[PDB]
Amino acid sequence: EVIGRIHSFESCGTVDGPGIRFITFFQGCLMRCLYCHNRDTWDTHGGKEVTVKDLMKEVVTYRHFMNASGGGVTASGGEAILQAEFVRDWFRECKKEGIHTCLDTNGFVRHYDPVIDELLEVTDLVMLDLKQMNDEIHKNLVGVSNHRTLRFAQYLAEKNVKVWIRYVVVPGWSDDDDSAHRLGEFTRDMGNVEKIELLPYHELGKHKWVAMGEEYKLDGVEPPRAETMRRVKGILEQYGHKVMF
Ligand SMILES: C[S@@+](CC[C@H](N)C(=O)[O-])C[C@H]1O[C@@H](n2cnc3c(N)ncnc32)[C@H](O)[C@@H]1O
Ligand code: SF4
Ligand SMILES: [Cl-]
Ligand SMILES: [K+]
Ligand SMILES: [K+]
Repeated sequence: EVIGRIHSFESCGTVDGPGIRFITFFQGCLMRCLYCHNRDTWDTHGGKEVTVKDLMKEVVTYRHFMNASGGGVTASGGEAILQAEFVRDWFRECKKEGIHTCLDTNGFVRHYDPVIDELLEVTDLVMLDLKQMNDEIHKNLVGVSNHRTLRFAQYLAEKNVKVWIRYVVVPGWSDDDDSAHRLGEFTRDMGNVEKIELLPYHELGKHKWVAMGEEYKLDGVEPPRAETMRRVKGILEQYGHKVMF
């Protein structure tokens, strides 16, 4: 049995529609986003050990609120794809229960072993972050190059996996016109992308950096103005996808 390492899990209403999402926050991430609102999910050796059986006992207590009309499970974190074998196993069991599955990922896939395709076969929706198309900025914002994530986005397109692209809009970092055009260009031909969703930067989770004795590097940065969200949305819309925030 594969052992999973989790930060926590929670049931919460879906953003829209009926039903609930049971979200497991996986422990461990290898990106370093300056904005991360879950800074305590980074350590790969932390969290709580769980089995798929353990986690399904929690999931099924919400069965009546997860249906085709809305609701399901989400693998988030942290970075769930670092535990691809466990998430594959979990989603396989969710499918046996008829539950919709969603992978919330940074796409930082460094090895293409068989487990990736197996996980995707039992994933109904991938919410992929594309954090910055400009790799010079991406390296300063996230600590790593965007190359692997971009290749994974192309892989998902090749496999026709249903995808929502998520773009966190941070003043001074990801609110500029050029970066928005680059994102529009890159995703234009990906017919598997149902929508691009802009997430406005928020300062929530600062306290988690302070607990760890680490400075929060976006002190003083405010959320983007509505005008900025509308401008980025308009730029992206020129490339043909549905765009929302
Ligand atoms: C905590 S991440 C976990 C999943 C995966 N590691 C990722 O980054 O996509 C879930 C979502 O929250 C976003 N997010 C993280 N910190 C944020 C912040 N300060 N403001 C707005 N969105 C943020 C991420 O970019 C991502 O879309
Ligand atoms: S990739 Fe996701 S969990 Fe990891 S540091 Fe960035 S926002 Fe946080
Ligand atoms: Cl990672
Ligand atoms: K934060
Ligand atoms: K994501």
